[PDB]
Amino acid sequence: CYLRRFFKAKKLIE
Amino acid sequence: CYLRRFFKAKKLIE
Amino acid sequence: CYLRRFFKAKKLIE
Amino acid sequence: CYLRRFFKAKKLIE
Repeated sequence: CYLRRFFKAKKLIE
Repeated sequence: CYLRRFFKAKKLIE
Repeated sequence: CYLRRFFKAKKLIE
Repeated sequence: CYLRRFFKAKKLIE
């Protein structure tokens, strides 16, 4: 339930 | 003006 | 450089 | 599992 949070920022730099 | 949005996911897994 | 991080959660519940 | 995401914006303006 945190990926959405850790990823939401990842997609911004991937 | 974005690191905050990106790092915000870093502190979540550091 | 933060409103983005404030109104973002807003639209999600407005 | 989103409140944390929605609220995280709340404490930022309360």
